[PDB]
Amino acid sequence: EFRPEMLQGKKVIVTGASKGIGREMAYHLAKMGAHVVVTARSKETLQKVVSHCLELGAASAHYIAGTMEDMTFAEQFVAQAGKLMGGLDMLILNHITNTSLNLFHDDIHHVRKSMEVNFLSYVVLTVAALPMLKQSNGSIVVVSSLAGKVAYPLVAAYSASKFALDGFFSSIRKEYSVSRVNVSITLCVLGLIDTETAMKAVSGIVHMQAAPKEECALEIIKGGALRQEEVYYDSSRWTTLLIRNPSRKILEELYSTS
Amino acid sequence: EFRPEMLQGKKVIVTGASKGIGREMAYHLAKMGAHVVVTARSKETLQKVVSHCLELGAASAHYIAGTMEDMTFAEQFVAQAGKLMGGLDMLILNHITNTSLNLFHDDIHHVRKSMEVNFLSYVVLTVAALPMLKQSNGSIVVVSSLAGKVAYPLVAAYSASKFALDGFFSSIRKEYSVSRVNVSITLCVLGLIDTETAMKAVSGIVHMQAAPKEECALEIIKGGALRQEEVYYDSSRWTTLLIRNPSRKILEELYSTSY
Ligand SMILES: NC(=O)c1ccc[n+]([C@@H]2O[C@H](COP(=O)([O-])OP(=O)(O)OC[C@H]3O[C@@H](n4cnc5c(N)ncnc54)[C@H](OP(=O)(O)O)[C@@H]3O)[C@@H](O)[C@H]2O)c1
Ligand SMILES: NC(=O)c1ccc[n+]([C@@H]2O[C@H](COP(=O)([O-])OP(=O)(O)OC[C@H]3O[C@@H](n4cnc5c(N)ncnc54)[C@H](OP(=O)(O)O)[C@@H]3O)[C@@H](O)[C@H]2O)c1
Ligand SMILES: Cc1cc(C)n2ncc(C(=O)N[C@@H]3[C@@H]4C[C@@H]5C[C@H]3C[C@@](O)(C5)C4)c2n1
Ligand SMILES: Cc1cc(C)n2ncc(C(=O)N[C@@H]3[C@@H]4C[C@@H]5C[C@H]3C[C@@](O)(C5)C4)c2n1
Repeated sequence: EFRPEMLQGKKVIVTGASKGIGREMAYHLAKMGAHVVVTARSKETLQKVVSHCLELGAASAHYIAGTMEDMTFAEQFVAQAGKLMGGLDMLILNHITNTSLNLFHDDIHHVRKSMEVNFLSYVVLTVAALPMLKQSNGSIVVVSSLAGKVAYPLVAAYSASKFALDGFFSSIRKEYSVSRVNVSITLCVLGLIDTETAMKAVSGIVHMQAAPKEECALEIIKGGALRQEEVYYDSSRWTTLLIRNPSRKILEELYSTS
Repeated sequence: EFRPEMLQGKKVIVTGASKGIGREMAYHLAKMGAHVVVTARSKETLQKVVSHCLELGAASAHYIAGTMEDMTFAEQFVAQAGKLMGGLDMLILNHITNTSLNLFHDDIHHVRKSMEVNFLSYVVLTVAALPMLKQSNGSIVVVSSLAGKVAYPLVAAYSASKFALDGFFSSIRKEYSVSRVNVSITLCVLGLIDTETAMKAVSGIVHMQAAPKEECALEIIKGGALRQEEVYYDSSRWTTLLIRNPSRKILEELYSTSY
């Protein structure tokens, strides 16, 4: 049902686009047409992405560098991004603070940092984007993980932040339905992706199974365009069938009665 | 399988005990002849609880007042609590920052406050309690909600923090199994409870028939004692069957088997 024609000329923001899925998403959006603004901390890397985007045939490519640790930047960004494009119709939140597979000892600093960058930031951005997105009847795309739906050891603070996204975004989605706010909330559940970051991170655990970033990225955009509630992407059909929870849907609708 | 005899003489912390489920938990534990350390911000209210606890037959009852907004408070708390009891056999994290049913507009302050009090605090406490709990082979009891497992409008920041607890605690539970840390992590998923706070928050908004706090409270403690992963408590059997996530448990175990 998806068409690349849909995205042509649309005002898109991609966070965490200097590398990983973000970069391939910016690259995918840079085809036929689309106005794409990218953000990450890496100044030069972002400029490089910006250039290849235009070479791939993007309607307009712009970067704004900075940390999502600082919340005021996060607001400032959406404003400038919204100024460069005039409007904004799709916000793709996909950045995360650096995480390594490791046993949780006592790094409360890391739990807080994870909370700030992988969660709070997305909320701050959404709030900042909401006026602009309301008038375009746009979409918020939150990039989550299997760990955002299930418990894995060695990713406690990462899981905590990815579970918080579902908690929050799944709930404001319910609010937007009742309050009739015509803005889409697409939550993306991913398994291992063949990104360099993941590849560096994965040792002991295999590693060989990790899915292609190219397909993954396009699948996120597709879901966003099609205004889906969830996007499941994994190297396994089995994990994909197993991730879906009917019981939750039934419970959520069961209270929607009154 | 549970027995009140189990709790007799055990050193227990109950956060958010000046009222609500916390207070009934302190009250049941009191009746069971355990040592109780209670915390909340309300100085006098806590003293009141402390007294009735001893009258109910608690082995010891002590209150340490303070905000879980401030993280240094949270560490200092566990130290003194530990000092008063000598050790710690069960940590019951049950406090929350005040929440009102409301549409999420742009209160980032509230999202952050919710995150700090309902989540970060619990982690800070757990970390602070972990050395004392390790040597007693104790239990951490995290009090979550239906909204900690499912999406409801008017509770976005509340759900965000309760979903973060599952995320975090469910994961360190997996870690403790592999790393062989003999400390239990009990997550309690609750529906509406007949607490005055709830009753008020929900009186004008859609009321859905709340369950008794007395039974709820005891059910949390039971689960903790029995060292259960999850505790389900609702006014409905229907919601109780519907909350359980079999697919998740199968997927989590399906990786466990492999690694
Ligand atoms: N690949 C997988 O195995 C996997 C699995 C599940 C979910 N996902 C999700 O996929 C998304 C993309 O992950 P990835 O594999 O592409 O990882 P990646 O290569 O680590 O990309 C992370 C992005 O976030 C940026 N970033 C990091 N810290 C930041 C900060 N404080 N401020 C601003 N930007 C920051 C990075 O740029 P700078 O370093 O330039 O700041 C980069 O562009 C993430 O949301 C991740 O949770 C991936
Ligand atoms: N009842 C329900 O409908 C329901 C449903 C699902 C889950 N739950 C969970 O059940 C548990 C019990 O909640 P409840 O609603 O029954 O009790 P409640 O009356 O809302 O109790 C809140 C407790 O936390 C304390 N507290 C509030 N703000 C604080 C702060 N910033 N710092 C430190 N302590 C603070 C309060 O004392 P002060 O005001 O004296 O400081 C009080 O002792 C919570 O974890 C709640 O999430 C309840
Ligand atoms: C190991 C593993 C296995 C499976 C099946 N999944 N499914 C999703 C994830 C996931 O979210 N991975 C994250 C973790 C690990 C890597 C890659 C990525 C960013 C990072 O910082 C470093 C934290 C996952 N991890
Ligand atoms: C809307 C709704 C629907 C269902 C089915 N449930 N099931 C559990 C809760 C829940 O935990 N809500 C919280 C909120 C609102 C009240 C009650 C409780 C503590 C409080 O402080 C005050 C914040 C709930 N809410």
